[PDB]
Amino acid sequence: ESTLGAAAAQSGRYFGTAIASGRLSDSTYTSIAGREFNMVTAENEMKIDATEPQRGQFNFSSADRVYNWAVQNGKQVRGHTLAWHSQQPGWMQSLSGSALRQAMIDHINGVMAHYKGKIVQWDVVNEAFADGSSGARRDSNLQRSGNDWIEVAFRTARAADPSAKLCYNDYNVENWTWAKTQAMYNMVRDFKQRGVPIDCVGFQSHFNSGSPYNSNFRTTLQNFAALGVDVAITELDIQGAPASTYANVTNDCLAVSRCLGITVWGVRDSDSWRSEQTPLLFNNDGSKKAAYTAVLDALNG
Ligand SMILES: O=C1NCC[C@@H](O[C@@H]2OC[C@@H](O)[C@H](O)[C@H]2O)[C@@H]1O
Ligand SMILES: O=C1NCC[C@@H](O[C@@H]2OC[C@@H](O)[C@H](O)[C@H]2O)[C@@H]1O
Ligand code: NA
Ligand code: NA
Ligand code: NA
Ligand code: NA
Repeated sequence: ESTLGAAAAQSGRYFGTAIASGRLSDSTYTSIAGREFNMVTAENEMKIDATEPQRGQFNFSSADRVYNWAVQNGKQVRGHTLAWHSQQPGWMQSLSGSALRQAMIDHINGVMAHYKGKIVQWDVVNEAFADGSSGARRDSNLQRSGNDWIEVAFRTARAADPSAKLCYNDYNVENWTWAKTQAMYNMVRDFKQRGVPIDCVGFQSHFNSGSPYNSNFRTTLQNFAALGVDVAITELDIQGAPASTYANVTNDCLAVSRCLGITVWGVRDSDSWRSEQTPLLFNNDGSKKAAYTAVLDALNG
């Protein structure tokens, strides 16, 4: 096939991107994204601040612009993200303890009701582990509400939309030897043992010199899959966009039956949150980079 999404689809997978609503008037952006991807994540518009800017007052305007663009252009949508320490609205940042717990639950219920049956995967919880050697949970208001915050978020989500695949998403969790990876593995294993609903694990895959790709990503994906979850590459970008690494990541997904697909975290390098690292598949002018060809070729076998 001649496009990433179509090539991925031949093996039953998707190839997705992050979409920014403010760029949907950019003809280069929309045409390349429309052509190349069959899955969309809202880059920012489905986060907690954007969707619930004041407590109890939902605003789906920008989120729905992304969702509607996706469906109009033949893409599925991954929902990102329901419970996260980052990009909380101020009113949520000020909450703690049981009041925060209630607000977390309320937020999940309200957002998922709006999208019930329409979103294939939700990143229910994002970025709960700390970086480094400890494997500890990240310090946040959510974590300070209790270790059970994650499980409660998942149970809430399962009740709100039984059709959605419920994903835990994180970064620095791709290298099988890292403590953070093992902390996430232990948690998912615990959840499955105890019957906490979790259907999928998302590997953000922000690869760079400090957090480099390792061939053992395949091992990580296999080992999580063996716990009885699907796996997905959710926010892929690679410092310098080397073709070799991009092919390696693609082939790791293709080698794992429960790897649903790959999303890259933007379209052109200039669209990236980390543009200075030129980490995506298209040039600033929309042309294909060497890494594009490497990914397409890998998807095509
Ligand atoms: O052990 C580590 N040493 C250096 C890199 C660091 O990972 C970084 O964590 C912050 C993220 O924003 C970066 O993308 C990531 O590389 C890692 O924990
Ligand atoms: O899950 C995530 N982790 C890191 C990238 C983040 O997306 C970025 O969030 C900050 C915004 O300023 C950027 O536009 C966005 O790319 C993602 O949600
Ligand atoms: Na094709
Ligand atoms: Na086409
Ligand atoms: Na190619
Ligand atoms: Na080939």
